[PDB]
Amino acid sequence: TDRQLAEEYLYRYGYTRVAEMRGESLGPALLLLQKQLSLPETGELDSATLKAMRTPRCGVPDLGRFQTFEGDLKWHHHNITYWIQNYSEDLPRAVIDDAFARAFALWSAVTPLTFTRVYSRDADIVIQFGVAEHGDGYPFDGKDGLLAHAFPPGPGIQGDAHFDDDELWSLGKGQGYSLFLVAAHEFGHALGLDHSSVPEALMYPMYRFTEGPPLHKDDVNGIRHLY
Ligand SMILES: [Ca+2]
Ligand SMILES: [Ca+2]
Ligand SMILES: [Ca+2]
Ligand SMILES: [Zn+2]
Ligand SMILES: [Zn+2]
Repeated sequence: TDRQLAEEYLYRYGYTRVAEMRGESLGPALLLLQKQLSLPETGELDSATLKAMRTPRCGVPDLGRFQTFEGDLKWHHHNITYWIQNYSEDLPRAVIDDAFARAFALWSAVTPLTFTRVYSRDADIVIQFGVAEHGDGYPFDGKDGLLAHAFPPGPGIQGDAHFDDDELWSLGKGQGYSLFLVAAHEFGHALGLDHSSVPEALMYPMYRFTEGPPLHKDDVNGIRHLY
């Protein structure tokens, strides 16, 4: 099943598709993954690569996209609105509200965007907690594995951010995953950022708890090179 995990991972995150497009066994796809995740480029299902595959992470693909999306995948207005459609029961509602507010506050300081909480589906960014299949055909996977996902700027589902409520949500101390950190990362996608290959960057796909400021140069330059 180590081969099972590797196959599913390489497929889910887009490595197998790219390997096919290059006329190429797991080796070539592992190599692409190793390059993408900044692991040693051995092309082998080795210990570092298996460990990486076992690490909880964002459900957004690394190469390619969930699907074909509408538009150019950046916002064309400045006041982005968001709606917290539902709540996890893991944290008080006020703490969840504030986690999301603080996550947006990270991006607002480094972009010409502002973020405004609203209370309707008309919001640019709809935020949902869900489990397994939760209405968008990209089902969550139960405890651990993928923690959340989001969709690039645009109409409808685009711009939305979903969190897997089969995870224990906390602020990352003690037990559970930091909703603040995961939200900060997902909002990045919701603004049009892709994954970073820099392991310390906020937009690196793997979950990494830290008490330090979440943004790194790579995240700031990424958003600068967009807006
Ligand atoms: Ca999960
Ligand atoms: Ca939306
Ligand atoms: Ca939960
Ligand atoms: Zn992501
Ligand atoms: Zn979803």
